Amino acid sequence: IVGGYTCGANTVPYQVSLNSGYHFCGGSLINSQWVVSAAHCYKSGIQVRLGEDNINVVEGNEQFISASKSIVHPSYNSNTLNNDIMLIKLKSAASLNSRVASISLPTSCASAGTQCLISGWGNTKSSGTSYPDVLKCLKAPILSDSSCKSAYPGQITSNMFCAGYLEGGKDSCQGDSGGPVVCSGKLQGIVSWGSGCAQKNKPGVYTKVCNYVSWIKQTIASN
Ligand SMILES: N=C(N)c1ccc(CNC(=O)[C@@H]2Cc3ccc(cc3)NC(=O)CCN3CCN(CCC(=O)Nc4ccc(cc4)C[C@@H](NS(=O)(=O)NC4CCCCC4)C(=O)N2)CC3)cc1
Ligand SMILES: [Ca+2]
Repeated sequence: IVGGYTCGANTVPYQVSLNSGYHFCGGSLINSQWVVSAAHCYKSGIQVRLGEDNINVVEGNEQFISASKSIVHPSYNSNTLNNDIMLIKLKSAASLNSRVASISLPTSCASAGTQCLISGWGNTKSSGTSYPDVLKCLKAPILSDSSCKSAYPGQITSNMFCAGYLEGGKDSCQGDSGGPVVCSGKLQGIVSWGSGCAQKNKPGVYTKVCNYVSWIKQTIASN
């Protein structure tokens, strides 16, 4: 997260860290057994870390649970990043409490102009590399599809939306991938891609979760 602020310990209780010996992507807890992340975050041997604030210090609210399976959307295209969504099943159920909680899936898509909360442990520098200890947060509005396509001509599919600030300075970044964009209490986006981070006229591009709710619910029910 570039240009954000310290969320506060366990204030984003659906935020998880995906760990393969080190933090490499975010995710969002959607029930006690399932995490939503980005397809481009797929790796074997993922350990899901819940209840994290400082990812480098054991603070006493962590749950470390191996992924038992991952289901990458079958239509994911790793060139265009269309359908950049994956579901991770936990080997055992997370224990839900005030610090580890699921986020609701949308019942409708969000509208341009709505403020959303984007969070993660990704890079905080637009011109360099710097990874934080504690979870970082950014408030950012959904941008119009027209301004999104104007920034990224030919590159935006119906399964993507832009959010952030055309002026630059405030954005998600590498290592935030797969984590949440929550708008009006609902998981509306997944950190997916962008041209650089926090650059002028290149807002963040996010997987449009509202297009996938039926797929998510049927997949987690059957698997
Ligand atoms: N809000 C934000 N501004 C924001 C937030 C989060 C991100 C993070 N998400 C990205 O990085 C995604 C997705 C991605 C990630 C990794 C790889 C490829 C893609 N590579 C691997 O895994 C290695 C394994 N293998 C997979 C891919 N194969 C070939 C296919 C391929 O070439 N496809 C591809 C490559 C690049 C892009 C899209 C598709 C665009 C890229 N943008 S960029 O060029 O400007 N670079 C950014 C990266 C973050 C720091 C600032 C510069 C992008 O965004 N990519 C072979 C390799 C970024 C921005
Ligand atoms: Ca910790």
